[PDB]
Amino acid sequence: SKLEELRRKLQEAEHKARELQEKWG
Amino acid sequence: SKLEELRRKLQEAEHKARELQEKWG
Amino acid sequence: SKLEELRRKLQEAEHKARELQEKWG
Amino acid sequence: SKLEELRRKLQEAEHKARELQEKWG
Repeated sequence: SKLEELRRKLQEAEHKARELQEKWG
Repeated sequence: SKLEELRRKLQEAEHKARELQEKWG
Repeated sequence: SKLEELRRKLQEAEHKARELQEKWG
Repeated sequence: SKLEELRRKLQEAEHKARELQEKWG
């Protein structure tokens, strides 16, 4: 469970990085 | 706040990693 | 370029977390 | 070691995100 939660938070962070790059890359 | 949201999610992931270390070392 | 480097670091961490979960599964 | 490596990658990504946030300030 905890590792699954870690991976979900990390995927959400990567999605925000993708969105940052869409706007500012 | 995209970058702020990214950092918040990343902190949450790191906290889950520390919770795993509390159990498994 | 620093936005790509940040995204790719998060992706590297995703790789490590997936591999850890594969060993746990 | 593998959990410590994962936690380290997350800390490295936070270091990059903080650096980005400081430049964007």
